[PDB]
Amino acid sequence: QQAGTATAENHPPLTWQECTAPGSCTTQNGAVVLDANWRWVHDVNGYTNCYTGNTWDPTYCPDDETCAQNCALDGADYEGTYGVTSSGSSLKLNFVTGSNVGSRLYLLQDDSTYQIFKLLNREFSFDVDVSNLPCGLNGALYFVAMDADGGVSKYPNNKAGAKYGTGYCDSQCPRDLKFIDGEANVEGWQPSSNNANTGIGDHGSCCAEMDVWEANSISNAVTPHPCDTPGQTMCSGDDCGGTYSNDRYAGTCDPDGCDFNPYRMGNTSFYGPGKIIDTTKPFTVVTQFLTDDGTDTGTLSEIKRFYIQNSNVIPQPNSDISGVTGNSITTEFCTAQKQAFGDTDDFSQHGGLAKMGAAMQQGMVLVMSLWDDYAAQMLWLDSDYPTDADPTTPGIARGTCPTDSGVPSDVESQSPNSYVTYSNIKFGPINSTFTA
Ligand SMILES: *[C@@H]1O[C@H](CO)[C@@H](O[C@@H]2O[C@H](CO)[C@@H](O[C@@H]3O[C@H](CO)[C@@H](O)[C@H](O[C@H]4O[C@H](CO)[C@@H](O)[C@H](O)[C@@H]4O)[C@@H]3O)[C@H](O)[C@H]2NC(C)=O)[C@H](O)[C@H]1NC(C)=O
Ligand SMILES: *[C@@H]1O[C@H](CO)[C@@H](O[C@@H]2O[C@H](CO)[C@@H](O)[C@H](O)[C@H]2NC(C)=O)[C@H](O)[C@H]1NC(C)=O
Ligand SMILES: OC[C@H]1O[C@@H](O[C@H]2[C@H](O)[C@@H](O)[C@H](O)O[C@@H]2CO)[C@H](O)[C@@H](O)[C@@H]1O
Repeated sequence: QQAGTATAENHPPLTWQECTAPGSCTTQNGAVVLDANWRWVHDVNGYTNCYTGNTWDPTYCPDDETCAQNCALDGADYEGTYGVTSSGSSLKLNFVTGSNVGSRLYLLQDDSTYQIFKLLNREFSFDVDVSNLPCGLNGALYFVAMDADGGVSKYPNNKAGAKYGTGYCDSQCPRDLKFIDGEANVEGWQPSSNNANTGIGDHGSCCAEMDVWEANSISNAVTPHPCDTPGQTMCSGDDCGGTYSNDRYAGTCDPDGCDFNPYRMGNTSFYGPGKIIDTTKPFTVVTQFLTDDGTDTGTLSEIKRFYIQNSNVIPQPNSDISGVTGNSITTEFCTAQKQAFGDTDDFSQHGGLAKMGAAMQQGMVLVMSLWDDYAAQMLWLDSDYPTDADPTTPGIARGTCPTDSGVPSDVESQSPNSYVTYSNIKFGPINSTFTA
């Protein structure tokens, strides 16, 4: 894709902190950029649509390569069009703004380069306000093994780059992306039957994904997802796997992950409105990526979680599922959880924590987003899923929401002013970001 010129691009600023020891942090002057897929795609000459609703113009885009040459990703009016604002260390993402739904943003090191985090033997903390996230919404903060430059050095017809939010990948091998690897996705494009703005093409973009935070005011999950190749790679067709291929298990990434949602793990009192972590008020989420020998070059062995609210430091609750022990993600936990829930162990099939850790060693990009779910209504996060199962069977119940909740047309109509706000990002050695 070309770099658009109809609307100017300026990346909202966002501060965050690097910590060297508890209480000892310094400020980084970051910025964020909107993902390419939210942008208007305009022909470079006439400033007319290359993509309208969910179909492509056949003159500008007769094939994938020609489309990338003829079409540009426009700049973004972050607040006015996308409902994205920032102030200090805070980033607020609104749900519905005009015809726009949600957003996905990346943290930048500079105007052409995503910030790369090396998570092994480190800790990441942030504050979040999920009080205005009802059933069906997901404010997600997570890491993916994107290229720092958004693909530009590999793909000459990507002239837009990280400056325009190119290069996304995740463990779903997303095929909804209009541009992957310097080519459009017009060949094989199939408009979504239930989303006027989206479709699915033949190409998908795979990479490992560390879902630090997928949450609303009802439930949260922390979930690593390994891929056979840790970093970004293109897939084609059904063999992409992931949620929007015919068979989610046909590809090279684990679409399910090894998840810890305290409600799903048998403690419904822990997280939610008025609960031990009270989602009606902001709180701090700390995540630690421990290695087997406690050094930077060890193998990822354990992912731990702490919350801080009202200055009280609260560990993740223990699993209360028979057969599944502890409050952290480890190989043993993950093997046991899949067995107890009767879920296929795709996590182990794609290399588990060893392959997640390899992706972490490659470096990962921070993503902050807000979305609703045109495949499964977020029921996997906050309801009983699948909806035909007995909610008392271990693994089925994930939150309090009814099984008819989360339909996009309902939540976009009923909760347009919902939002998520992320703030006070801190990163550093284990125990450096909070009072351990
Ligand atoms: C859902 O998960 C939450 C979070 O883990 C869990 O709440 C925790 O419950 C335990 C047990 O009630 C609490 O631990 C006790 O806390 C009191 C007050 O601080 C202490 O006095 C207790 O100390 C005694 O017992 C300890 C062993 O448990 C001994 O080591 C100690 O020497 C004392 O004899 C004990 O630590 C804990 O504080 C809460 N945590 C929070 C944040 O509320 C809850 O039970 C889970 N709910 C369900 C339904 O499963
Ligand atoms: C990070 O801080 C934690 C909490 O103070 C340390 O873990 C405690 O370590 C002691 C000594 O082994 C144990 O007796 C406690 O049971 C631990 N508590 C918890 C909550 O795990 C931990 O060692 C620190 N990590 C590093 C690398 O310094
Ligand atoms: O595709 C929706 C959602 O699935 C999540 O995995 C589910 C899985 O679909 C379900 O079969 C299993 O029982 O539970 C897991 C965990 O909720 C996956 O984690 C999400 O990334 C994905 O968006």
